[PDB]
Amino acid sequence: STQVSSGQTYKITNVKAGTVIDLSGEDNKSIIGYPYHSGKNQQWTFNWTGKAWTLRSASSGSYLGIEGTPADGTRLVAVNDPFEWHIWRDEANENAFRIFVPFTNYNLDLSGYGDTTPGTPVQLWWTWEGLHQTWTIDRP
Ligand SMILES: OC[C@H]1O[C@@H](O)[C@H](O)[C@@H](O)[C@H]1O
Repeated sequence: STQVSSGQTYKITNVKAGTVIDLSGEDNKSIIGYPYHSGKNQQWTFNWTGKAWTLRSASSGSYLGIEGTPADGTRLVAVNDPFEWHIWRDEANENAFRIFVPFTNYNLDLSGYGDTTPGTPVQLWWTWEGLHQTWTIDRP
């Protein structure tokens, strides 16, 4: 297994689609599912703040975050300030994780029920059993 460790850098792979969380090279802002090609924009440095994880783009130094109120369909975006996440192991595949906005029922969701199309947005969605809401955190 791969330990998630503060100060280490990982790729984050959708269990259903097999694409990774990718900071779009089109705008350096939008967070999308894209096939892994060892891009620095596909690599995220994890830091434990004492209470939560922050995920920093290896390419841009922006953090993985959101803007405005968590809801179904809230887009993930690059943000300037560290944004705190909580991770919980999944029930269907216990080597995988669900990644939540703290104190909410909203977790990362690869949109369109895990569409494999490159560029598919990564968003928040209310937690439910679909495997497109589950992610492995892997060595780059
Ligand atoms: O169109 C989006 C794509 O842009 C490319 O430049 C980048 O290498 C990919 O990882 C992906 O972000």
